[PDB]
Amino acid sequence: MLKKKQLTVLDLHPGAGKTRRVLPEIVREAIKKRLRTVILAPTRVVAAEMEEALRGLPVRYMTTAVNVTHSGTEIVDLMCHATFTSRLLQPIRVPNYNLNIMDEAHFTDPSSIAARGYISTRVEMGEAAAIFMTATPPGTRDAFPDSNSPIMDTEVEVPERAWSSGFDWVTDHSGKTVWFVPSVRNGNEIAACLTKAGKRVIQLSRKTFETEFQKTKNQEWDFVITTDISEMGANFKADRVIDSRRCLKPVILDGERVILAGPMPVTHASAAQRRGRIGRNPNKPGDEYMYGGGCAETDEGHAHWLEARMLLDNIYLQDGLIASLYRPEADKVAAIEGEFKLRTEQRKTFVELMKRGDLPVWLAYQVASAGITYTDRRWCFDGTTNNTIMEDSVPAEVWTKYGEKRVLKPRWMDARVCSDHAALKSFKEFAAGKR
Ligand SMILES: Fc1ccccc1CNc1cn[nH]c1
Repeated sequence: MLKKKQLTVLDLHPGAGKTRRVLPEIVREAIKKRLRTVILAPTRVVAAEMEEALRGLPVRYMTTAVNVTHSGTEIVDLMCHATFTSRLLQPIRVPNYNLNIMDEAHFTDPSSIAARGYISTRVEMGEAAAIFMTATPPGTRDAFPDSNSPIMDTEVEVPERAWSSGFDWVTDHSGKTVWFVPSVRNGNEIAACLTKAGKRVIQLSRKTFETEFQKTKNQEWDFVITTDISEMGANFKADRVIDSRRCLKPVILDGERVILAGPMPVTHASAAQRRGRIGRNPNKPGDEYMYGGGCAETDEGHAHWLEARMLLDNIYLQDGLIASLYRPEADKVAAIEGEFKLRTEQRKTFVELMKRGDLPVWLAYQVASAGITYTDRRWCFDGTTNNTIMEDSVPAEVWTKYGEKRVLKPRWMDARVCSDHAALKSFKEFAAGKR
């Protein structure tokens, strides 16, 4: 695996021991060969599990998710996918890693896709080696891969709203269920219906994942209601998955706005990862996977792959050269390499809008490419009437930094800034000049 110009896809089935068995063996061999190595975890939760699995090896944990004193001598760095891409974008020195290991390498967040593009380009140039660890590599067509124990697969109508009758199988279960929903708002409604029926429900999504995931360990629960974030190495002691087989797809319409299309079918890779939360214990056969629709390759035209090009266009590789997307996922976007390359000052603005601003890549790009400075929030108020953001069916309102009450009406409308109450609260604070 460790020879220059090699990219290895470590595609053992879910729970085959890629993280707990194979990764420490790879790391021991890398230190032996004096290979400067990076290990990319999808989430802080996974970074912490890796620290436990690599305990006793010289690894620098570039995450506050791990409280450990470093020797100062480590040639192996461990950080989140997003942290890798973030450091490449910033005027911060990132070493030339000889070996690039990405765990949960199916992750379709823009920063993960960009990290794969950068790494796979370095390998294709003959500059480095890489290992992508995932049961479900890009373009996989198998929603039903092997497992540690036999799984009971059942195609069944799954509720996507509160229900009063007709789904007794859902609540009649006495074990623990992980239930994949397409959105936070859809999970809230299902969670409330289960709570009313006497169930203990934990809800997970991207913004709450680190905090809430700990509850699955510290308290008893009947259901976990989760978005697609639990596809990225989240482990549960569960015996059933309920899978809507539905997701939302961000779509850029007419180059001018982002909508959240769907819900629509998940990819085969997503379905396999959702299913792969169970069947993990060889001593407990007959875990259940109930699934409520088909799969389709909905990553085609999905805004994350265009956002990944925006990130890679703004990352230095070699003189004018720009990293390509990893070949198997490179057709998911119709884009010109370099089309999103910003001049130094607009790139700095782009970075700050993502990092401090917490804006979606697409929206950060529109603002930075328009020549707007990070603190200039006039654009949050001067859009067309149909860009009005609504809150409880009235136009949303904030007090500007000038102390004026104004309707939130952004010049560029990205549905992700108001997809739930927490998102819209964050965007209101942004529009108000509070960060
Ligand atoms: F009530 C005010 C007086 C002066 C400036 C602003 C406000 C409103 N609150 C706010 C919005 N952004 N930052 C602060």
